[PDB]
Amino acid sequence: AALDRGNEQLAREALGQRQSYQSHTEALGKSLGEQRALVEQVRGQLQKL
Amino acid sequence: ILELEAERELLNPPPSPLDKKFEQWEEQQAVEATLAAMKARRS
Amino acid sequence: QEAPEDLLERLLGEMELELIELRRALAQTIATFKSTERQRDAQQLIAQRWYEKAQAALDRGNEQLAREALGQRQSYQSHTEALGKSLGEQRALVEQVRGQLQKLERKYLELKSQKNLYLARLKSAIAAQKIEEIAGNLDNASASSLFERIETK
Amino acid sequence: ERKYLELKSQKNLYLARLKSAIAAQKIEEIAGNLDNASASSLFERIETKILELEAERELLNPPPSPLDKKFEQWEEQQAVEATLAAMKARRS
Ligand SMILES: Nc1ncnc2c1ncn2[C@@H]1O[C@H](COP(=O)(O)OP(=O)(O)O)[C@@H](O)[C@H]1O
Ligand SMILES: Nc1ncnc2c1ncn2[C@@H]1O[C@H](COP(=O)(O)OP(=O)(O)O)[C@@H](O)[C@H]1O
Repeated sequence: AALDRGNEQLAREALGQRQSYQSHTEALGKSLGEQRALVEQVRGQLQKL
Repeated sequence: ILELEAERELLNPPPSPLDKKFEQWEEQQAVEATLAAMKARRS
Repeated sequence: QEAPEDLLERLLGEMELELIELRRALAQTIATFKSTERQRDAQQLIAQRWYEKAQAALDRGNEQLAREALGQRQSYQSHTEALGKSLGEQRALVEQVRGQLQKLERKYLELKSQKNLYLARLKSAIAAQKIEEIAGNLDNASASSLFERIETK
Repeated sequence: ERKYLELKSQKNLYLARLKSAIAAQKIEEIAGNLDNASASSLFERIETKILELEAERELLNPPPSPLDKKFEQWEEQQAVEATLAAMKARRS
């Protein structure tokens, strides 16, 4: 709804603004894929001992 | 100060200009795809 | 001459100290390179001021002052050109040196990727050879074997 | 004074090129080319050191003759066959 008045310029700034946050979200998303599987393996060790 | 600036740079080289040139190339469609789709999302 | 296996570890550790020192020395050189570049720009700024200063210097009609200002800058113009060329040779040279360092670092770790392996094969043989002196073959019945030297005792 | 600093603007550079070569030349004595197979390379000087002990320990306790190994397999031939042959006759 930013440019509903016809000010298409504001749209690029908002979209350019989010790409900074989009990169961060993807960075954490992948980082939480590796750690999720690793600890579960560790939990097996404790239950074994 | 300048010594430490380059010394830290060698220990972890920065990305090549091609990487930055392509990184902007990839970002070009990211905004355009959203911006182009934005016109097609409300029309 | 000492034990060759000890030589490798001592020699390899010495090189690693040398390599990092090369990293430091290059860092200082690339800094002065930067400092000289900045110093070059400052000089032309003053000469730029004199030339701009000379533009309005004679607006009253005193053309004489113009020559002094222009004659003044030529001293700075010569210096700027002297540094400009001097920074053309050095700029390309160090970049070649940087290639050497990147080459050694990549190859250096390859040697260390193997040194631990050779130290293992060596000690397996040494310990194994140590066996033949204490027991060897039970039927040896020779002096070398420790048991036989005890059996006769 | 003007000229003095010019020399110091370069001295740090030459000290860098010098140490790159010296360290690089130090490489050819430890590893060089893996196929060198020469005394100079440290690895080869270590590679033979192991091989020496291999044969030296062999002479001090000679290995079994090929006939012994040939017969040792001959004896093992019936050990499995006698059990394997008997296995068919143990369940039939
Ligand atoms: N099957 C065997 N293998 C090795 N040595 C044997 C065997 N049977 C008897 N011997 C005797 O054991 C000795 C082993 O020699 P060794 O102890 O190596 O000599 P040294 O005392 O110089 O070390 C030989 O002199 C040999 O006569
Ligand atoms: N591709 C190769 N490059 C260099 N040396 C090789 C190569 N292939 C085999 N060699 C052998 O490695 C040796 C390297 O010589 P080098 O170790 O420099 O002699 P030195 O022991 O006097 O230093 C040569 O004698 C050569 O026979």
